[PDB]
Amino acid sequence: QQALYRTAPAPRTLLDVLDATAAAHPQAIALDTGSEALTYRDLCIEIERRARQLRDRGIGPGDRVGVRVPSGTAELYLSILAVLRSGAAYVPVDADDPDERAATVFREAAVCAVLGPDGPLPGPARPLGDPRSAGPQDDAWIIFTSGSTGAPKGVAVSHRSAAAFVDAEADLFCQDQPLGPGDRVLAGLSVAFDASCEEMWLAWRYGACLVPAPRALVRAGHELGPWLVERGITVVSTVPTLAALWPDEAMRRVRLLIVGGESCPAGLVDRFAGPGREMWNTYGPTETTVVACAARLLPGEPVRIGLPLKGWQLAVVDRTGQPVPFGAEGELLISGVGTARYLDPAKDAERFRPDDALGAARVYRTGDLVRAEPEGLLFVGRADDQIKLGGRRIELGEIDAALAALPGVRGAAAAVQTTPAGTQVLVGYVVPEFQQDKARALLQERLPAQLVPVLAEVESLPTRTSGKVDRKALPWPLPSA
Ligand SMILES: NCCCC[C@H](N)C(=O)OP(=O)(O)OC[C@H]1O[C@@H](n2cnc3c(N)ncnc32)[C@H](O)[C@@H]1O
Repeated sequence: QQALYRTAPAPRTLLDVLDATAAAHPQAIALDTGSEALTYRDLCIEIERRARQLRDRGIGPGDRVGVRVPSGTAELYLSILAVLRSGAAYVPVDADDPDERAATVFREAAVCAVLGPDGPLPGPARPLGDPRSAGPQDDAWIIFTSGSTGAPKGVAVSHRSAAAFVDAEADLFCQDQPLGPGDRVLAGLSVAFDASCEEMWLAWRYGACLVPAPRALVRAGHELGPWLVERGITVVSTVPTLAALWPDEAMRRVRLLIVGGESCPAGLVDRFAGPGREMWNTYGPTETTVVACAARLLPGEPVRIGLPLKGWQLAVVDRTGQPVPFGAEGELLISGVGTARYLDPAKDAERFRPDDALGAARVYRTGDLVRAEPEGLLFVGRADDQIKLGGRRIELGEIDAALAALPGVRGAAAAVQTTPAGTQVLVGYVVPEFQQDKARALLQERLPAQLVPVLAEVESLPTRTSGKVDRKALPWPLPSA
């Protein structure tokens, strides 16, 4: 019973966080889109004018309000804050997602309204008219996580959890030179993906300024670089597949780089970590509020996912459910202040259960394999529903890493594909900065024959709405184009 990581946090709401910042930094720039540039004082005024409209419709605690507003716009973030201010919880769907996914989420969340680009629209449910403002027990957001084999499911996160996450991160990044007025935070992640909550509060927890960018820009590295320099961005939170394809010097003047959501390739550390830039790995399921553990990424060190945030508790366990010893691998379990819940009672019953190991009623079973060391966890891969090639269980991450390690490759992803006749091919998709016949030879020296993937060059790797790699979207079968 050695792989247990424990921690000791003051409960409050996200409105408490914003209002404390606004009180301390009333004249600092909170939100900056070029067109509009709002001090914290004017941000609150604009928030209140929008929240008043929602209250007039009866929206308050207990209500769920959809948000479907284009990225990179002031109104997107003003609308989210307006919902929170009114005491309701917001339910974000990316504007560029399909209308079909949007209808599913809003129906499944039972929203009483959705904020569209030209004003409020109807929601399947009706507001409940509670006049109170939110307390820590009230939901702040409901974010859908795609899952692992089924359809995406709604995760409801309380203000207490969301605030605990934001306050936890205030003890983590840049302790030597804290975030504050003068820092300028990119907001480029989809609001449907809860890492965008990290973006938002990396500004609003400290009196720094949020600088939204449209999602398309974040996927276009040659255009993003000049834009970040122009905007004076100092803080970037992103996803490895996105950043992999960015121009190397697209992070100059960025002093805090955070990656999360999928495995951070060793090469990204080599590209960005060093004196004058804190680079951090962050790991966490939507089910335990954005981030559960983090590690500084430094050159010459293995990539770790790290140690728990203040309020999170981690256990690594065998099949038996008992904690493994240091050096061993096991499934990661998470409890503490960040554990959320599923909307669907049945889904909640199978993922949140008591576990004697951590001694808590609600423990989230992540389904992730990790290796436990006293200085931090190392991510391994799936603990269940593992990819099969033929009949053999394989870990894609090891193939991803071997492809990324090739000379002349900026980014790579593997996939087990099914041929039209119904057999299987392991394919390695590679974005060259590269000689194919010579890359294959290197793969043959480092991988068992059955794990040497068929190589395919591609100009970029497709991403999901969150920014993680979209393996289903990689080209297949392989054109000679
Ligand atoms: N900076 C904020 C980051 C927040 C990430 C977000 N909460 C999230 O990813 O949540 P989900 O979209 O629900 O899926 C979580 C699952 O993705 C994998 N994962 C997340 N971070 C990872 C990391 N740093 N390294 C390797 N794998 C990671 C895990 O399989 C994890 O179960």
